[PDB]
Amino acid sequence: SKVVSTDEYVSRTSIYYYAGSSRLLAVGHPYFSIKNPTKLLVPKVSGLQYRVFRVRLPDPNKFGFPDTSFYNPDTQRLVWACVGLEIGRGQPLGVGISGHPLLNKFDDTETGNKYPGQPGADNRECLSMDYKQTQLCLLGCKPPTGEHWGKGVANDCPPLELINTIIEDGDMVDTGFGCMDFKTLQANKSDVPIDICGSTCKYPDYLKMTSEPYGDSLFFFLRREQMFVRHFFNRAGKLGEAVPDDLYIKGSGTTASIQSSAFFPTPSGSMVTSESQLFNKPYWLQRAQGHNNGICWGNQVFVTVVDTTRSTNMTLCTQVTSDSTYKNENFKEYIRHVEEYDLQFVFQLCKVTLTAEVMTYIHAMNPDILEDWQFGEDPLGKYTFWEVDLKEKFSADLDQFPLGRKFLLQAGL
Amino acid sequence: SKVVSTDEYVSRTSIYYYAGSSRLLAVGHPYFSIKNPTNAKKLLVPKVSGLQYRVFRVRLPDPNKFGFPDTSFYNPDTQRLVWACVGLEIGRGQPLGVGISGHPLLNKFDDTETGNKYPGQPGADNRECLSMDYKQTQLCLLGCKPPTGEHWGKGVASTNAAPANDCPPLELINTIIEDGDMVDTGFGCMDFKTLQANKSDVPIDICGSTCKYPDYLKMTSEPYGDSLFFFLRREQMFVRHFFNRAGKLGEAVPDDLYIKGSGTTASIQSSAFFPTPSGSMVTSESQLFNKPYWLQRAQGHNNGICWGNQVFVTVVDTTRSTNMTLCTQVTSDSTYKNENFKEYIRHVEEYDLQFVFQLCKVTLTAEVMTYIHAMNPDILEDWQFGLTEDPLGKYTFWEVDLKEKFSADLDQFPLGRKFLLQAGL
Amino acid sequence: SKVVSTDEYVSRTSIYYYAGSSRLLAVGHPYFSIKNPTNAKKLLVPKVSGLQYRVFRVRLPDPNKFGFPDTSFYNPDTQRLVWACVGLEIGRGQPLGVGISGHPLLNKFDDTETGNKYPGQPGADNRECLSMDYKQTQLCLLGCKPPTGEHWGKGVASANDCPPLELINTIIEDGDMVDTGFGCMDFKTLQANKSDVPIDICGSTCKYPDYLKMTSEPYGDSLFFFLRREQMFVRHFFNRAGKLGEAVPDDLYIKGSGTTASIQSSAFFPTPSGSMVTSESQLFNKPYWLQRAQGHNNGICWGNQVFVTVVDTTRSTNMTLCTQVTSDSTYKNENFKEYIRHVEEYDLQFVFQLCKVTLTAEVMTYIHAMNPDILEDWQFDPLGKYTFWEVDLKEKFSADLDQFPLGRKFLLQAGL
Amino acid sequence: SKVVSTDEYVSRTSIYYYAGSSRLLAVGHPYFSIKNPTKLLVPKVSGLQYRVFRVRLPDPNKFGFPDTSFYNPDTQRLVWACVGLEIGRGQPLGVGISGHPLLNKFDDTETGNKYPGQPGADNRECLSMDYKQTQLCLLGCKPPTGEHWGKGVASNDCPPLELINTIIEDGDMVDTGFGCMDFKTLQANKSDVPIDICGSTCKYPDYLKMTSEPYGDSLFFFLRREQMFVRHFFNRAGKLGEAVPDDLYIKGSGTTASIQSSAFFPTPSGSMVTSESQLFNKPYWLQRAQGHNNGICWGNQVFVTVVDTTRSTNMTLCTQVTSDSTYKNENFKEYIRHVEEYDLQFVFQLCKVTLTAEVMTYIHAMNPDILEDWQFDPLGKYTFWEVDLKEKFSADLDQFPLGRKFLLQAGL
Repeated sequence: SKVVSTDEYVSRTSIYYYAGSSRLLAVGHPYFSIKNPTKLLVPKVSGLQYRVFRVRLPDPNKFGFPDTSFYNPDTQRLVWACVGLEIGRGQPLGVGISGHPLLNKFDDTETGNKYPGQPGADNRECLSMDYKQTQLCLLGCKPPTGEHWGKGVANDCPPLELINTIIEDGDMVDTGFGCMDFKTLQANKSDVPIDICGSTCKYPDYLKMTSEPYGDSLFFFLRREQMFVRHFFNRAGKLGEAVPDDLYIKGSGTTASIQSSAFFPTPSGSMVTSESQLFNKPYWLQRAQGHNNGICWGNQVFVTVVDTTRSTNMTLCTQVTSDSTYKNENFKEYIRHVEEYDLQFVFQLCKVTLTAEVMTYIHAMNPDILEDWQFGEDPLGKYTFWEVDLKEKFSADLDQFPLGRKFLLQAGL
Repeated sequence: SKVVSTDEYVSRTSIYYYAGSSRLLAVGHPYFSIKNPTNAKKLLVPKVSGLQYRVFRVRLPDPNKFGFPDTSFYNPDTQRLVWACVGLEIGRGQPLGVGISGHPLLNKFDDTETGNKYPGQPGADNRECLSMDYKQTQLCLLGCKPPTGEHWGKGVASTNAAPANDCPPLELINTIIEDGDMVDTGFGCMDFKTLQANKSDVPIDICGSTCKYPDYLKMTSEPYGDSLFFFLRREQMFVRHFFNRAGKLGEAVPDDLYIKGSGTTASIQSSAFFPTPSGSMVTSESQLFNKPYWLQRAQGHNNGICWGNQVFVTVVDTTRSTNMTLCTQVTSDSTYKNENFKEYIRHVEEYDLQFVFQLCKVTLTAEVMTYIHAMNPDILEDWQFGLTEDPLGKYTFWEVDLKEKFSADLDQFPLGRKFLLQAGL
Repeated sequence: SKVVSTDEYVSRTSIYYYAGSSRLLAVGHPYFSIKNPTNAKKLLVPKVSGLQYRVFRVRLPDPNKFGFPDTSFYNPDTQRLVWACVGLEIGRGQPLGVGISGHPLLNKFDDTETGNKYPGQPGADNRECLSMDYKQTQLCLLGCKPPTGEHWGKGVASANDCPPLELINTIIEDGDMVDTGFGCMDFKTLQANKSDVPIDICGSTCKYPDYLKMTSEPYGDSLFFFLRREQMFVRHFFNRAGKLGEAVPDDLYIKGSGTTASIQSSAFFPTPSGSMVTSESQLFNKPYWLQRAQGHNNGICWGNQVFVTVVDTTRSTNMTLCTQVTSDSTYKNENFKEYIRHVEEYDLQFVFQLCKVTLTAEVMTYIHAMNPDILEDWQFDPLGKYTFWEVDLKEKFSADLDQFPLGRKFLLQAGL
Repeated sequence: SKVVSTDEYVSRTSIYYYAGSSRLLAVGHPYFSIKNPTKLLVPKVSGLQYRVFRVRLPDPNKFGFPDTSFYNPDTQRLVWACVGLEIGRGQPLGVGISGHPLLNKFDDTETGNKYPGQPGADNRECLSMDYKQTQLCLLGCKPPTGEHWGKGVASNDCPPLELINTIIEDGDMVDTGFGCMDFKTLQANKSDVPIDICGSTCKYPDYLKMTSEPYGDSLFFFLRREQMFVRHFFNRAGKLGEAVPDDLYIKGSGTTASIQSSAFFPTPSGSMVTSESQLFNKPYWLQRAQGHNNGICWGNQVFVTVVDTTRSTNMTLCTQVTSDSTYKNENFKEYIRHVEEYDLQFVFQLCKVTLTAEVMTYIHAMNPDILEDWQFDPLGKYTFWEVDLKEKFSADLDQFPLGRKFLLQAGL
């Protein structure tokens, strides 16, 4: 049908509630997960992962309100609207490093590699790098949609297909090598560092999400990406598509067999700073750009976050044997990464008058809304999200919490 | 039980006072303290580093025992007095500059920025002498309660059944930030002494220390808001170099992430990478200090009330971390000989705390006493003198005594003059 | 007594005057002065460096003896006149640029940025020829009192050989070295080997303005106002040769053996770098209008003199000069002599406002407490031991403001 | 005399005119000009040169106006006033490189040069660098005045330095990071700076002298933006003319017996060029000048001085001498060329001057040639880029980009 703003059929009340997730912690390995010598022994926790929080809200129609005289349950139903959001972030600012002990890096081509080139059977090197810096935040009542390139269906070069998937908690953000399925498009498992070489890097499909009719994916969003090229390398292996003859004059002797033009850069996120921080500050959802003005259908909200500005990897070191002199054989080296979150919300209570035209519109939009309201199995159960249960976390005492105090000043309340 | 703003039970007066700490100096060694090879537990050269927290415990005179010229502004039978902080400037001397830390035996193996070709040759001891500049940090915290920090330490492991791996379990620990504690430097906020056994993975000024980061989340969400009247912070860093560690790799790369090598690439190289930080450049424009802050409305419920007649000023300033090179001549000669000179390193810190305080009165009604007792009973204990030791003594602070430093002549001091223009008086 | 603003006992008139120093030039060697080899304790080539303080002592004509066209605007029986500074522009010539300092025999041992592998090779003399660009600094101070600086010197000797450090306040003189990235310390007395910092500071003292002390002095005669802009970052990471005076404690490392048996020097030191000079960050060649000072002296130039203190390293370019001793058809190093010279170009511009002071009994008591020399020169030089760049403006005052650049700007600013 | 603003004796009319030079192109070699084995074959065209345009205006007293009833030629004379200016710049942004195949560079002293030093007879190297970035714009009816350091009069072999003021001519070299000096006379070895300045003089605008001149004819207004940093640290070969004093260092021995050269010098770098930092391709409206001449173009001429290193890209050209199936270096010749594209746009306002006895006395004191040309070429020794606009004035302002902008600015 013709989509209308929620402001036309969802009534706002003066009832507000605060809800906080409290400290959220993830501790794990930044490059790979550790399996049980049989489930996960040590999870993969990286600053380059998507954090997709599925925040569960209490059903307002079954909520224990002190006074339920503000609406008529015979003809009306209740729904929460998000009006304030602050994403707390702990831990200091810092930059981590990823790498590969056997990266397919051949020669440094920044100042030039003189002829002749010597390509043996295995010239992989141990190289590491810092990734492209990314901060982003998405808010909606529907999980976010990402885009990435995978191997499609049919030189033998793989066909490229742009694939849309739901971004799950733990998915890898793009790091400077693009949003692609590195497992299926890079067979040697050695062209990108190990924390993505068997993974898929996804980029938010902002274009698709903003153009969807009802606007359930993006109540609003913020994003800040930056990177530059730090080093200039080339690949080892057969060059799949040779340079055409009309683009160069053939060499002779030392320059007879041409060198590999399969170049690749290493990225660098440059500096992280406090002023460029997107987080630890409130966002007030006054007017969404989509038609859904922050209405949390189904009593759930999705907060999607990427934050590489706190990607420091901690070095842990144990001593196996105590000796009076230093021996490398006496110590084991470990790496660990942590993430500290604290989600804060301010919700506004809303009522929906269920006329025949309103029920028809809602049924077109989403039939499950009317069934859950008991009027006219989780399809998202196949996906992985960070569940945040706030059913027992709602409070009407706004000024007893930081974001609630800010909301009272913002709305002048 | 329901926390309310101090604006509801603390009455403001038109009485203002200035107080200044005058020059505060700390001179010492930036990497370690030097102990006395003799009694008694005293220090020859203290550890003074630009990477340290400065936690000042500012003692204020008890206004209930203060010699006021006219005490007709309140009723001591039913009321009590307390100071409220309304103005603060953190003076900083010495020029801007950046210091450097390092380790003569740092566990640095290979440079992996442009790649390290195979094979790698790891002998018994490949430690090198390397140094670096740290992440730049400016921050300042103000409250009537000492600040709370967070860092990672060694926890306890579940040993049932058998050991999963010898990697130490990590636990997030909250402690009070004491004067002299090390700020995070780019290697995280952790207990390096207990989590890095080889004493050689980070420079020596933190390798036997704990780096702490302020638990801003915990401090702002605590109900009464006595820790943070306000705060300012400015952090920046980038990755300068890319290295890897020597020693046994505790957790090997799984097989599905690479195709095994052969010959030169048979023994995989260490993927225990680590960066060196860099705070980039310090500039005058980004300075947090040497400017006044006016505390008009705090975000917490404590609107600058200095309970217990004390204030905590927490400062980190790495923008003046210059380490001075000192050089003595042992033997006089006409030609240069390396053994005729001794090389020393010293670091200095120059502070000057300035405040403007507002006198306040509290009426001890039945409702006020019930509330204050819930919040903090020690407030009512210090007030009570008849009817009808140090809880923080176990911690180390830079004591700043202002009991004899309060002055009512505001226009006679720099911050007092600024306050008069700001408030229009 | 209790200090009050000059606004309470100094009356302003509508009489304004312009004064300009015209072009001021200093030409010399940036690293050291060249003294006379025979028959003289005078200098052939002065030390002129972009890292020096310029402290101008500006002499103003006594307004009480000034040849005014009509002197009926005040009563000489009960009043006295004094100049107040209301406008200032510090003109700077020469293009923006960065100079370089160094030391042919600097105590640099190894580069410790990517690591120095063991073992270390400490011979008898490993000093190297090294150069660097300094921390960038712009600052400007204005007062009727010479500026006060701070630096670290050798203290009172009072269980090791490390010198005790003492914070010293001195008057900043014209030609003193500003801090360059190694701190404000007496390098001649605190670094005996003369080889830890470049030669243009290794036998000098670097001073930093004691802003805290100057702003806290009661009358506020030192800083009518000030501007400052400093920046630097660490460019390189080195360590020192020589005996390590204070060894690393044993609990901070596990001892090595064989190649790593003899521990390396942890006496690290950085080289600074001022990054870029830009037009946007220039403090100079723009006017400053002194409407209300933060101190109690609101720009009143007691003693008919003003001190202008400037540091500007954004024009520290050192020119390379090359002479040909023998003309030859091919290039030979033995035919040329290499010289280095540095120049500084200033142009001080002022707008002064004439003021009168009514000498009542209460005012005379206050002024006498503040400064007794003020009332005696009125009828109603301990600074000779210091070195300043004397700027004589006694014959440079003009009331025709619109005939000069700063004067035209002032007329537009105040709407006159 | 006593100088007064032109607003006091020059009356403004509501008559405005547009004038544009159209495309201005210069193509040449960025390091040196090429002369014939007999004129000029290839001029020296570099992004480090001053462009000084001498703009000729039509004499308004002899201009063909449609209606001349707005003034009395018996008692008045006409003059143009500049009220709008835009300096059009074509070609993309980019940075060029200068160098010297035989530069007097000895050792790299950035991380240290270990002893002993090996100073042979000729240790010059082939080195190149990017220069200090400079954007500047000057406007007046008098050519600009520059400053540079030259050899003074001798009164101990260091040359005496003297500060010299000259008129900046089109083609003069701006300072590049080595100062504003006469490199031909102050650097005898011809190898201390790159070849495009080593036999030239780098000049810097004498802003102080021009702003302090009484009538203010050189600078109606100006804009400037300079930036640079030190990229590398070197030292010079040759005899050290002035040795380090003995009290500043402890004598060496053995390998460190013979001290190394402390004749250090930096290489500059202009860092990055950006669209945001552009001074050009935007209009400047001359509403009130800081000098007393408020944009009055005495003598029917205007001088526009421009420096722009943000388009200093040098193009590499390569010809093929012999066709062969494999690559051989001797079969190709390598050339270097640089280009500059300008487009000067002006908006002029017609003004009338009533020549009373007081006004004529003032004008004659200021400049006697003004009244003589009014009937009521001293600069032939200098080189300028001549811009003839005598046949380029148009009263149809809304037909041109700058003219449309002016109509919006003044609300006309």
